[PDB]
Amino acid sequence: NLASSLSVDAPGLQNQIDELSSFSDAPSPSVTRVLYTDKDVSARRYVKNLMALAGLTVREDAVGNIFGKWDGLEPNLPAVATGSHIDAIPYSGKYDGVVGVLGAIEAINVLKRSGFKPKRSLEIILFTSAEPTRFGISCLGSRLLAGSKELAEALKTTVVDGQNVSFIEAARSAGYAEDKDDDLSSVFLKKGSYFAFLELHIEQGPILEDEGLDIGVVTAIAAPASLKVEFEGNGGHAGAVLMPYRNDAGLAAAELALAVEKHVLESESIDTVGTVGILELHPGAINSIPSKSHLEIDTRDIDEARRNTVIKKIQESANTIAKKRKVKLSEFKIVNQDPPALSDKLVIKKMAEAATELNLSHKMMISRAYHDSLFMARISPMGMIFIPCYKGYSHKPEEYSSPEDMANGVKVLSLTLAKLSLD
Amino acid sequence: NLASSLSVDAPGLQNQIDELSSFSDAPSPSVTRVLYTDKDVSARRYVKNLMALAGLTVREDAVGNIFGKWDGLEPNLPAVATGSHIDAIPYSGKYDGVVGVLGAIEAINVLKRSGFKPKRSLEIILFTSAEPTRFGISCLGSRLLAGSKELAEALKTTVVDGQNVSFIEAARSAGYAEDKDDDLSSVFLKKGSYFAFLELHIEQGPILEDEGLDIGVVTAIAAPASLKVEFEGNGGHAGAVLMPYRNDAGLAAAELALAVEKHVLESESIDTVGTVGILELHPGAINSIPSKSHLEIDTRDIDEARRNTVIKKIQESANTIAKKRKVKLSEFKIVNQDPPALSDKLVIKKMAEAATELNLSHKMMISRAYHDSLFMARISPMGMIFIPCYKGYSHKPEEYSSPEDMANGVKVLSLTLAKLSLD
Ligand SMILES: NC(=O)N[C@@H](O)C(=O)O
Ligand SMILES: NC(=O)N[C@@H](O)C(=O)O
Ligand SMILES: [Mn+2]
Ligand SMILES: [Mn+2]
Ligand SMILES: [Mn+2]
Ligand SMILES: [Mn+2]
Repeated sequence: NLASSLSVDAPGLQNQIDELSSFSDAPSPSVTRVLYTDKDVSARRYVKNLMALAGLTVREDAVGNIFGKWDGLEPNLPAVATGSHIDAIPYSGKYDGVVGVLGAIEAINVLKRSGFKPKRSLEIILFTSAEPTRFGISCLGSRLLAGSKELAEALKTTVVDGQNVSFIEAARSAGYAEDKDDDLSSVFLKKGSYFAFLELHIEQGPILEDEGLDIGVVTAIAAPASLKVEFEGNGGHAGAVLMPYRNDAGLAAAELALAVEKHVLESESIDTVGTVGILELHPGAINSIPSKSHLEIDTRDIDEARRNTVIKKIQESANTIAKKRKVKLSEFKIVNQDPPALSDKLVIKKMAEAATELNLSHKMMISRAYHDSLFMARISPMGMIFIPCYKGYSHKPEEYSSPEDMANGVKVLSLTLAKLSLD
Repeated sequence: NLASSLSVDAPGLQNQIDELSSFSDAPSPSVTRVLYTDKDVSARRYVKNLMALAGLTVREDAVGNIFGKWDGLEPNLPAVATGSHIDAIPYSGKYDGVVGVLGAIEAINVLKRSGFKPKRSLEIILFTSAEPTRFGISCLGSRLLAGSKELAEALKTTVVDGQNVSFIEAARSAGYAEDKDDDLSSVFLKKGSYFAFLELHIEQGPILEDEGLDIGVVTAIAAPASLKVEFEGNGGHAGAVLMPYRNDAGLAAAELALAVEKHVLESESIDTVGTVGILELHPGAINSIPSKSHLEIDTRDIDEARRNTVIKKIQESANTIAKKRKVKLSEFKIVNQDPPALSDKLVIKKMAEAATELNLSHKMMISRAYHDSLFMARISPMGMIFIPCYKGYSHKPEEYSSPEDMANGVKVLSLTLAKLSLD
């Protein structure tokens, strides 16, 4: 039967993971690969070549989402889609996102070796970017596929990176958005245009490893939000301005960072998280009192309302701190505040069947990280396959998933794609 | 007499201040000009051109201290020296340092127009750098002039900037330190090689302005120190690492910054200051928990012992915070910890006499900022002339001293140089 015939080239997949990690602005073992940069362009070509070698028909949309299709026996039907991203935040690992892209191509190669003949077409999606590094916008590609008019409008009119390079200029530099007359609405997919969407991904947590399980069947994705905060003071000479006359924007930021921690812990749930991953002082000189501070805050919960309470408290603390410190709260912006998504019940059932037929132990579990799957769920039934990762590490170079774990995930992906294709 | 004949080109001096401010990595009205960068080189050339126009013998030492001498009638005597710096910390003003360099050149021209005949030679010094911006080392030039073997060794062996450019490579890109067999001891001046050293400088405080006085005669310089601190944690994924398992280096840094403020305030003296001017997070991504944080701390007091107590407490707090946060205190480095200095009493005498002869009001006062004068005081009798500045502002673009105030400082400098030269 099909399950018993599935064979992955595990060392070969690992070789591709290692090769792709070479396209990086950080020295190995770290990876940095930001949307539309030269390293991103080289990684795209590498992946598109693999898609072509796998016999896929390759196309790209206006923002550089890349699609590789294996035409089915009934090609007019909504296809079964799978994929992930290949961008990497500064000094991160080689497996986040990449496993679900290279592993999806390997799943196609695995199904072909087994002589599987899809009824519904299978389509692999390389999402143009999932990480918010360049423009502050996470899942830029999938948010657009899911039809966000507000994002399309923003990308055309206002969005720039930290070097004031516009989204359009950056996209065009990479070979995309070459139609001046496109409001980017051309990227939008109709609801139901895919029968289902699957994403293979490392767990980014220690659960599967700690429990000794092979596969996680994802049931939902937690609700993510991000905030940008700026404080402004008078600054001046660190040696000469006596303490009673100061309004130190850096100390306001320090206090807000600690308040973020406090409000997260106030939720009384271990599922609530909040982080200050960016805190910048201006002018940023040892002997200059900071006159501006900038914080970027990530906060999430499986419960949307509980997360929103944290956000409201953070805003209250930012105002209280500004008044006490005598600084201006010059910016408090909610960059995104998104709902959680539920995986489709029939997709979950097929994934769990797949794991069982492959003799792979599994559990149903929630994803704490967000993924392109979060937005694809607005377009079609969605599910995710988690594989174990070492100590749960992710977003750091110690991130690791074994060749066998990756192959197990690929086999589950192949078998779930096959079940959905032959609905 | 000499005093009544002194005449400054006030608008011309202002014009040169404005021109020099154009050599900047920050857009007007802010100035950024860092040691050995292209902007620094351009500004050095501008000043050397002015020195040559004033008829001075111009020479440079191995690190780029620039000397401009007017030969006296008795040239073998130790010369009377004056000068300042022209480097500028990020987003600062146009007057800090620059007034005492361009004003020193104007003082020579003032004396020449009056037909002054020096006995002792007069020498203007453009110190290669006073600001710690590039290498974390303040007064790099004058520390070397004052014979710091420890500094000379570090500069040749370990010192690099934040882009990992070595001191030697940076120096060489600007045309300095080209001799491979110089251990930089060639820069050292013998004690007593100058008869005296004077620095004209904006007050960087509101005292002269608030009291309606023309000139500050500086009697002492406060004791400066700086610390470099790093915390190390595990970092990881901002969404997936639950709060109980974190060791957030960013929150360690936040807590240490607030502790700095606390320990400064505990001194019970208004003369004590401390600042966290630099606080950086690594990797510095919104969705990555900081695994490293870096603080640069400035702390000073007129009383050295009180200053040292703040430092000891800051180090105790850093260890306590590291243990509580479960992070590693991976670096705690006292970059410098320098004693205060006293101005020479006969230099003070001549300066106060000069101000009175020019019908200028004056008061005795302390410098809270540090200056090259702090280290020149190790080589020779030292003094400083303060001029008033708007609202006391410094290290920001609102920094301002009027053409008349600068001219007053120049005349006091001219007359004080003349008294010292003829002594
Ligand atoms: N899968 C994943 O790590 N997405 C992240 O970029 C995130 O912050 O959730
Ligand atoms: N004069 C002066 O401002 N020196 C400064 O750079 C300082 O921090 O003291
Ligand atoms: Mn990620
Ligand atoms: Mn990912
Ligand atoms: Mn300064
Ligand atoms: Mn200065």
